[PDB]
Amino acid sequence: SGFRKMAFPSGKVEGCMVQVTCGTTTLNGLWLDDVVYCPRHVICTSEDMLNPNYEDLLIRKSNHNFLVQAGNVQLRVIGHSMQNCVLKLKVDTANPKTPKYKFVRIQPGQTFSVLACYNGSPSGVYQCAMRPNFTIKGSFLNGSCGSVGFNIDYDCVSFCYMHHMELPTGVHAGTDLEGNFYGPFVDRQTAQAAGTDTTITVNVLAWLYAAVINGDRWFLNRFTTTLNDFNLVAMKYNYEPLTQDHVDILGPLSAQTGIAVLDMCASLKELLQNGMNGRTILGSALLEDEFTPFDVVRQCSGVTFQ
Amino acid sequence: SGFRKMAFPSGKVEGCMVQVTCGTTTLNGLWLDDVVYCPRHVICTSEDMLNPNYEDLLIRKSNHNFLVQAGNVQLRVIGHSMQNCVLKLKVDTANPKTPKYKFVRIQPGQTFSVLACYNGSPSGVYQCAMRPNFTIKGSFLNGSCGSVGFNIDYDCVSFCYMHHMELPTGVHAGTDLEGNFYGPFVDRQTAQAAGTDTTITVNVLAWLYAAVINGDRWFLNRFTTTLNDFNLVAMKYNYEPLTQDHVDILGPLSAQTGIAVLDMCASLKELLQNGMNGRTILGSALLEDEFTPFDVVRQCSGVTFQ
Ligand SMILES: *[C@@H](CC(=O)OC)C(=O)N(c1cncc(Cl)c1)c1cccc(-c2cccc(Cl)c2)c1
Ligand SMILES: *[C@@H](CC(=O)OC)C(=O)N(c1cncc(Cl)c1)c1cccc(-c2cccc(Cl)c2)c1
Repeated sequence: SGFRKMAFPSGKVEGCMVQVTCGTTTLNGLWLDDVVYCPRHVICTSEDMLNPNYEDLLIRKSNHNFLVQAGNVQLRVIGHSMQNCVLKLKVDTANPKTPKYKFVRIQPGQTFSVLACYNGSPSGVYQCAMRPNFTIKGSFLNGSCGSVGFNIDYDCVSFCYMHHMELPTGVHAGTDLEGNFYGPFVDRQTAQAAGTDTTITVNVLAWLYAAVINGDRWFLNRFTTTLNDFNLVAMKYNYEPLTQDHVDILGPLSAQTGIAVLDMCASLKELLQNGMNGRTILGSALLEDEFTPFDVVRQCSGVTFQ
Repeated sequence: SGFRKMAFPSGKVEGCMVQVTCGTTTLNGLWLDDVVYCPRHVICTSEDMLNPNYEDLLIRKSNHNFLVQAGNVQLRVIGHSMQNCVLKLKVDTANPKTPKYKFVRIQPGQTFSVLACYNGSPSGVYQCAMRPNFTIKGSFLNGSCGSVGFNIDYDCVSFCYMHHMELPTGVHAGTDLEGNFYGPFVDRQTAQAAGTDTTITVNVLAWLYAAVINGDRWFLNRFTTTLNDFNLVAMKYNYEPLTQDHVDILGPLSAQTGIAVLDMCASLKELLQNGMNGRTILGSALLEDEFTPFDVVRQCSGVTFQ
C-alpha cells in the first residue's frame, strides 16, 4: 500500500540526452537513431529571441555551427532542418542506446514523467500533468530547455513533451516532439501568459478511489447524485465537466472498491462544499488532480516495464 | 522556477536490478560486481516467516536452490552467505553495468529515491524521507521486497535502503545494504508497529525557503523569535527540536533570501498557531517536511549528475 507521485524509470531516456551548443547558447537535445532533436530557439541570441524569423536565422547557419556532445564524445553534425518549433540535427552516428519509441501528443489531464536535464546531463525525474490550459507545473531552471516528457509502455518510450520556456506565473510551456506547441504559446518573447485553468475532475475522482483502496474512507457517505446535478456543482467550483466516458473509465476502480461512481461524485460534492475540516486524504489537505485513473490502477496493482 | 518532489535519475540502478527466486518465493535483488544482495526472508515459506531460525533455514539450502534472472538471462549462483538480514549470492558473472557505488546508512530526516521493482523489473521511481521513527511512507505492493533506495552524487550511487516489509499502518520498513534494519523492526511476523512520529522541523524551514525563492511570501512577517522560544512551540506541535547546527545548515538559504533563520522560525510559529487560513504554499495546504536543505539548494540551483 501507499500512494506516491511516481515517475517512470528514466534510464531509457537518460541514454538519449545530449548537449547542443550553437554560438553561446547551450541546451539539451534528444538523440534517437542518427537524429538529435532540440528547440529551434538554440539558434537565437539575446536580441534574436525578441521577434525572430527562424527561416532567415537558420539559412545563415552551417552544420559546423552546431556542437553536439554525448557525454565526453563529440557528435559530428552532417545535416540540419527545421520542423515546426524543433530542430532536427542529422549526426553521423546512430545512438546505440536508442530505445523502442514513439512520438505521441497527449491530452490535457494526462500525466507524464519529466527528466530534467542541464548541459545534456540528467538532474532529476518527476511526474507532471498537462493542465487544461496546456501549461505544466514543472521544476525547470535556465538551461533546462530540451528536457523531455514521456511515458513508458512495456519497453517502448512514448515521448510527449519537449520543454521550451517558463511563463510569467512560473509555469512551463513546450511542444510535442513534432515541434507543435501545447496551447497558445510561441517561441518568441511576448507578453504571453497562461490564462485560466480548471481542476481535472476525473483525476480527483481517481485519487479518491486510490484513497479508499489505501484505507482513507472518512469522506464517503450514503448519498448519491445524478451526473447533471454533480456537473452543476463542478462548474461552480471551477472543475471541468464529468462525462459518461469518464464514468466508464472509472468503472474498474468503482468495481474494485464497491463504490458507485455517482456515489463518489456525491462525496466530492460534499468535500467541495464543506472543505476537509482539518483532515487529510493520502497525506494531502487539498483535492489532488494530477493522477489519472490509469495511474491509480498502475500503482495500486503494480505494473512494471521492461 | 517551480518545486517538485524530484527523484534522482534511476538508470544506474535499473541496470543492477535482478529477480531472485528460492522455492515459491520471488523477490528483487541488487546485482553489483559478482554479488546479488536480497532480503534473507527469500528463503522462508509461509509458515517459516512466523518465527524463523535463519541460520538453520540457510544451511539446508544449496546454490542451486537460488534462481537469479537478470532480464532474460539466468545467473549461476556459485556461493551464498548471510550478512545480518540480507543474503549475498555469489554469481559467476560480474555485472557489466555496475556503477561506482557506496553502501551508506542515512539518518532520520534525510531523503532518498526509491526504485520500486517487481520480478526484477523496475516499475517507478519516487522520493522518500526516512521518518524520525525509522519508517518510510513508500508505495510498495507484494513482490516489492528487495527494491532499493539511493542517492546519487556526481557519478556514484550511494545505496541506503533495501525494502523488507509493510507495517500495519501502511508504512514501510527495511534495512541498510549491510542488512541492518532501520529502527526497531525484525524480519519475522510479529505484532511490531511504527510507534510515534514527529515532523522534521529543519526540512519544513528548508521548504519555506524554497517557497520564498519561488515567490510565495504571504507567510513572512516582521517578528523574530529566539531559538529556545521557537523550540517551546515546536515541542507543543510534535515538531522535533531545532539545533544550532540546523540553523547553520540553513545559512546559505537564509543568505540567498535575506530572511534570517530565526525570522523564518517566527513565521513557522505563526503558521503552527493559526494554520494557513485557506492559502497554500508551493501547492500544498500542509507544512511539508520531506525536503532537506540540500534538496532545496539542488533544485532551486540546478545540480546534475554524470
Ligand atoms: C533555455 C535557454 C537556453 O537556450 O539557454 C539556457 C531555458 O531552459 N529557458 C528556461 C526554461 N525554463 C525555465 C527557465 Cl527559468 C528558463 C529559457 C531561458 C531564456 C529564455 C527562454 C525563452 C524565451 C522566450 C521563448 C522561448 Cl521558447 C524561450 C527560455
Ligand atoms: C516481499 C514478499 C516476497 O518475498 O514475495 C512476494 C514483499 O514485498 N512484501 C511486501 C512489502 N511491502 C508491501 C507489501 Cl503489501 C508486501 C511482503 C509480503 C509478505 C510478507 C512480508 C514480510 C512479513 C514479515 C517480515 C518481513 Cl521482513 C516481510 C513482506
